[PDB]
Amino acid sequence: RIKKISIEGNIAAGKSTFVNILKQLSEDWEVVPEPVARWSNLTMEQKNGGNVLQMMYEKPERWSFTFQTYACLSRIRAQLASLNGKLKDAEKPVLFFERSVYSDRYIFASNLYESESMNETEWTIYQDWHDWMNNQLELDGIIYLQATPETCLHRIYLRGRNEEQGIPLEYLEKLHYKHESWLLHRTLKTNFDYLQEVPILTLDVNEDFKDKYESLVEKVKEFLSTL
Amino acid sequence: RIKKISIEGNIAAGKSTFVNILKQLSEDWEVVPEPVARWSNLTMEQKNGGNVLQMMYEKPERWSFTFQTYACLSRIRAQLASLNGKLKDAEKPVLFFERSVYSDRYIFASNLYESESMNETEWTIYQDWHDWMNNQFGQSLELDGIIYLQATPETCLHRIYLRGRNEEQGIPLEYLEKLHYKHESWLLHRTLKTNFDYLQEVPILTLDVNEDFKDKYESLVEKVKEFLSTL
Ligand SMILES: CCCc1sc(-c2ccc(OC)c(OCCF)c2)nc1[C@@H](C)Sc1nc(N)cc(N)n1
Ligand SMILES: CCCc1sc(-c2ccc(OC)c(OCCF)c2)nc1[C@@H](C)Sc1nc(N)cc(N)n1
Ligand SMILES: O=c1ccn([C@@H]2O[C@H](COP(=O)(O)OP(=O)(O)O)[C@@H](O)[C@H]2O)c(=O)[nH]1
Ligand SMILES: O=c1ccn([C@@H]2O[C@H](COP(=O)(O)OP(=O)(O)O)[C@@H](O)[C@H]2O)c(=O)[nH]1
Repeated sequence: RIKKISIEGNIAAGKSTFVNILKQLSEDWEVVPEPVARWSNLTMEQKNGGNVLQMMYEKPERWSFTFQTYACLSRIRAQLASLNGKLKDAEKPVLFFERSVYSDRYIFASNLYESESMNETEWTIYQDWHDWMNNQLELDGIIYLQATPETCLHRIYLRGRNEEQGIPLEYLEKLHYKHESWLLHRTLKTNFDYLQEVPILTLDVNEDFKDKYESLVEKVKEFLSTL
Repeated sequence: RIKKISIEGNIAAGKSTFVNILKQLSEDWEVVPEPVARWSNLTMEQKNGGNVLQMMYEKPERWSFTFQTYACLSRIRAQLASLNGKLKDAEKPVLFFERSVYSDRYIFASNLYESESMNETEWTIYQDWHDWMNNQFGQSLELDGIIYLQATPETCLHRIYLRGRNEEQGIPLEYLEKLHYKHESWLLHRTLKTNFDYLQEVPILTLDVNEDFKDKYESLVEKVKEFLSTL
């Protein structure tokens, strides 16, 4: 009954700006934020999330498996809980996930394996881990907030985490092409077949929508009407 | 309907041997060997296990978190596969688990932590994941019982050489004494304060297996059978 839509995009591309605006326009809409975004700050998960992230910055090749695995759990935990304990007696139910378990694996984990930050056994253990848990949160559509690396880079400054001032354009750039293929070009191979058929919607967020978000919202309601 | 009984011991207790002995004595009686033993011998799980098992040996403070999470994840899946594809239509089906999710954590992973092969953050993550893989997926796995095969750490080392796996040949001693200690701390004194409420209610057949039992096991099985009727 509840619709499940993933908001997807690059770092600082506006996913969080979009979801904060969407939550407020309808009684019947709620968002599940990125737990990785909360770790950039505190309870068990917050400290654990705190440390693993920082360790990742110093030495990705040592910490990527651990962080990719714990990120995904934290997200799966956090989404499941919204289903089974929210949008409780609203009429036209929609949940907006900030990124997904397909992001975790097929953008993020993948990229780390391609940067040799995960060795083969870690990558293959992570996929088996990910494959088995899944078929036991499944999406009704995906919204792609599409931005260039340059836009994202500035935005990283705008909010001003220091580790991202660090984050370089070449890192943005490869995260950027991994989105086009799954989502825009539609040709990244994946182990979850229905996501070749999952309805997708793409929005340009280069322009500052902070004070001009009706054109985007209109396309979102439009999008939801066909599902 | 299928009762689940964990065989817990230290390394080279004779578990594999004994579960294998029990398994031939009844058609109501099936076994789930431990994923790790299998790796210590193929599938994508073996291929992964042999690799991470081999690295675990080679640099344990890099690979302990990885190893533990995969070994436990893999146990759950075997115990599920068995507890779906075995023993329907048995009048009194019994499933004997070669080790359990609880030895994965409170004995091996805990030990790896305490021996500094995992930092706090890894051990806190593991523990979080553990509660959660078990809650979400591992509900059908609560144990009706545990059979503790208790041998002395020395009996155990004596036993390690005979099995004679190349990789295992260099396993130290003081390890065993720490494991036994946790195995005794866990399965005799019950000082170990599990987070799993129901482990305090599950009874424990403690069996002394310091005497060789491979051709002379009838009293061992008799004890199981009376324990089994008490469940
Ligand atoms: C955003 C802050 C968390 C970090 S830190 C990080 C990173 C840090 C330092 C790095 O090199 C020294 C690095 O690249 C190593 C090889 F590229 C990645 N990537 C990331 C994410 C892009 S990985 C990630 N995985 C997820 N599953 C989810 C998510 N939101 N982010
Ligand atoms: C015997 C093959 C599996 C291995 S390899 C291993 C190990 C080997 C060498 C080590 O130091 C060089 C080592 O570090 C011990 C530090 F306390 C562990 N421990 C073990 C187990 C005791 S860890 C384990 N955890 C499980 N959950 C299951 C299982 N069968 N084994
Ligand atoms: O239309 C926008 C979208 C974002 N931002 C700013 O860009 C930064 C990063 O955006 P966000 O936190 O949404 O990034 P994401 O959630 O995509 O990582 C934040 O400081 C926002 O306030 C902005 O000024 N205008
Ligand atoms: O009563 C016994 C118990 C064990 N063993 C031998 O000791 C080693 C330990 O066996 P096992 O692999 O069954 O122990 P586990 O590690 O599975 O607890 C094996 O070579 C067995 O053949 C034996 O000869 N008599």
